Amino acid sequence: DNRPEISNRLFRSNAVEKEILRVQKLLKNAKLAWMFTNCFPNTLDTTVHFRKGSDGKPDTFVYTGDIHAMWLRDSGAQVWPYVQLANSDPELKEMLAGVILRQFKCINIDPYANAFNDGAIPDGHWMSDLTDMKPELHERKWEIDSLCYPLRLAYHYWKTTGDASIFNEEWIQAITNVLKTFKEQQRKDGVGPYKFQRKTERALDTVSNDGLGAPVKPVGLIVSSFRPSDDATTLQFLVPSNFFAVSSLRKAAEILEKVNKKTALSKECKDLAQEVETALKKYAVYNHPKYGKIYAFEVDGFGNHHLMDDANVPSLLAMPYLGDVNVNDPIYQNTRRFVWSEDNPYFFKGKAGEGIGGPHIGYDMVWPMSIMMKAFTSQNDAEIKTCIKMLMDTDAGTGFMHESFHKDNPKKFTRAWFAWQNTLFGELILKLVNEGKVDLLNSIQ
Amino acid sequence: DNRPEISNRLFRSNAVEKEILRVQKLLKNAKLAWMFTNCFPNTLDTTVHFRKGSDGKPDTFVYTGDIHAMWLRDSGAQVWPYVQLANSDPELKEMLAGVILRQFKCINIDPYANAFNDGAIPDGHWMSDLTDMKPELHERKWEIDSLCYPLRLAYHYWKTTGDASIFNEEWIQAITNVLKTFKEQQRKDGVGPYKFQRKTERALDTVSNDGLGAPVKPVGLIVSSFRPSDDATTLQFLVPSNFFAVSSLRKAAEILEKVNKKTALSKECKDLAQEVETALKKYAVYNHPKYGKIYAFEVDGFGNHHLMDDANVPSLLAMPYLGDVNVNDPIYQNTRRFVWSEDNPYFFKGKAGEGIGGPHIGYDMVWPMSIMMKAFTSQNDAEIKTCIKMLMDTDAGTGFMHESFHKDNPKKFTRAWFAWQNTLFGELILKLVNEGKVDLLNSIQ
Repeated sequence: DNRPEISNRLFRSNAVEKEILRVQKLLKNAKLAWMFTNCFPNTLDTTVHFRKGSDGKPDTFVYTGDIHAMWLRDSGAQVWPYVQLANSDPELKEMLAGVILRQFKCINIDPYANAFNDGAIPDGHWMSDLTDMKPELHERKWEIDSLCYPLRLAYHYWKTTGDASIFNEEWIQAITNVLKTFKEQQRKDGVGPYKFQRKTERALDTVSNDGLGAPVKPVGLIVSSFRPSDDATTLQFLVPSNFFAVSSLRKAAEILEKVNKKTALSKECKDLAQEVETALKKYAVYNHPKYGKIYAFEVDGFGNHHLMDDANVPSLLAMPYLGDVNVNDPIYQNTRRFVWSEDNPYFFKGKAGEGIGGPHIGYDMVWPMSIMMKAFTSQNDAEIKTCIKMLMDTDAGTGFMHESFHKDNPKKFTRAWFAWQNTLFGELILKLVNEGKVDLLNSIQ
Repeated sequence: DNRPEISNRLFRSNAVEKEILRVQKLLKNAKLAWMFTNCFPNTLDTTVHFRKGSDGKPDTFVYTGDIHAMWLRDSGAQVWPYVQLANSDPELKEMLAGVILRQFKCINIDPYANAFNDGAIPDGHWMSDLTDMKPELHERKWEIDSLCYPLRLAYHYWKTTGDASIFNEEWIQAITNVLKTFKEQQRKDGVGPYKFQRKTERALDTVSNDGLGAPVKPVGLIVSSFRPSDDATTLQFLVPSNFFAVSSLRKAAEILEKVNKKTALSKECKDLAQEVETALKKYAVYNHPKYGKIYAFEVDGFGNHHLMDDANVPSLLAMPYLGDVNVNDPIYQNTRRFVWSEDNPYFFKGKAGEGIGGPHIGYDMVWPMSIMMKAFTSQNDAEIKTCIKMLMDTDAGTGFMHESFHKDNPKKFTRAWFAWQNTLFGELILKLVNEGKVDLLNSIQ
């Protein structure tokens, strides 16, 4: 396999190793078993720094891979599929708790920031951004989903393990920050305190209108300055992220009620979730002449819509994966047909495969994430099989998941070492195995 | 008045001076007569460098004013209102021929460029832009309207004066270049030869997707990478510019047939104009739930629309002014209600005035150009009066037209010296006088 040598692996989990052995024995396709082995543990192998803080509480720093900082998004997804093993592995469990606690610490340092350093560093590369940068931050691109992924992870950890110890005063500070930030970004009474520009040739790495972005009408939705691709939004009410905020606020509300016994703060979360949900139903649905009612990718509240999808989760395609809409919501099913078609400007189809990319890497570059999400949200084995086959056929022989690959030639690719994507691939294969679809995977020749 | 001292004025026209005295003696409102005197001749006073070329032919270089280079657009507009005087003033007429011939020379240097130097400036400010630069260019932002404005000026010059001497072999080369460039930018067979990025904090001064912009589907419309604001397009089929291309190609078709006797090249212009017109009819009309059928500001050919307007002409509001749609086109009339409303993200209304701006200067900055265009396309004297009074009341006492002013405070403004806008003001007042509406202007206290 392509895992690091054992002495070079950063974090070892007995339960992860045992699960790798179990899947290896069930899978008859050698390439698939190998890819699983490379990818499922890649986070633990290459990105995880577990320790105890000054207070004796667990603390885990998680790098993205070939970008050396911790994203709230990537870290929340990178350890996600390990939660289901935590009850059998105390060391794994405490590492997970450490991730969540480190995420809350990040939110409290700056709830607008997407990417964090492990303490202060000097001469950070993005210190020159025209925004309120600090040495503790790697980057300060405001992305709604940065605040959702930790809530998601914390809720699943708590439900799985029963361990409420993570919901301490730093949690209360973090959810209080999440509420403040989301409300600022509804922009009801003014543009808010967040502004961003950067001197760059990359148009989506800076923000129009002196760092405020295109105007929005403050109908109750939350502005996301940037997408989970880290690209600026076009119309600033980013729809899949708003849907993720609704779910995440409701999870926070349940924690605050049942664990913290803070019913006022719980209600603040539920009320905001409801406001956003009501506004999404009113403003985010577009009567498409070909596909019927679909969800727009972005809106501005004035009546504009942006009909497309980007591979990064939260995306329109992946909403049932995160649990933000039902997979059988008829509007979602119409949307799924739309995003996976040449009516979507960021859908590409070529000699080697097809799928969704976006403006991050640009034309003709398909993201394995989109194909994985197509599989995650599929209700048909034949569709799932085409997805897994394509993921296997587009790795350029590396045994790993990439950011993107060229539609006509998977040897042209980006990000060799992208731990979130490796985690997702392991998660997908493990899901299929656990759902009784081993025979389906073994039919891949 | 605020004109330069006589000995500092760059170009003198007898006919212009006579019209100023005419208007001064007719107008009872002293501030309006003073504004006309400041504004109407501003281009001649401050931006026109007329000479005889080595070859005998007139040549006129026209600076924008407080930005020091020649735009195809600005130069085309700056001298526009003088054409009506050309039959009375040989020196003015020759100067106007020289603008046109200089414009054709510019187009032949680079038909993608918006802005030109008077000769070569190898260390020019923008020579570092990530595009194919030449020292003769000030800036190389691809704007469809750059190629339209010279065609419009030449046609009006020819129709007014009868002088076809401007339609020489440099003209043939220029129109050939226009056709070639427009067709490249339909992107039927690939993305074309034009790409642009710039390292800048200003998001709309560089272009997404590695300098290609957001994908379009090649339905027959022409891509404009930038708008007449010099801001990058969002969806790249810029609708008012496409409508302007239709009219301009049809003017070029007439000239080529009647003057040059080139029936094939004439037909190529007619056929392209028709292709674009048919595509506009099929793709640029949006069924707005409030306003009815309207014209989108931009489309991508996939089914996306961008519902807004920007002050800069060509704009949706200004289409009847340029002659690209009839003022009583019902879809235009719906569009006009839409663009001058708070449903347009770039319409602003405050304590001092109201009107359309754009992302160039950003939030709450109204451009006098929009108010002027509302008056140019008005069919009601009361509306015209309100616009003239607003122009007078929002000059911050300078006696000149600005780029933009704050909706609550005209003393906060941009571009003190903007010759295009000054010319346009003088054009507007002279139009109203020549239409017999001086009593309307005299009713302003």
